[PDB]
Amino acid sequence: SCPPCHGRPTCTKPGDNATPEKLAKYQACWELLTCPPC
Repeated sequence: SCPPCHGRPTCTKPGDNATPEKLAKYQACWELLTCPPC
């Protein structure tokens, strides 16, 4: 469930400029901070 860090989206934006599922990316990405990348 950890994202590959060889060319990943940074998705650091909190979804302020986002409203639809477009923010779901960032939301999920933010939760992925629980898993440490390379």
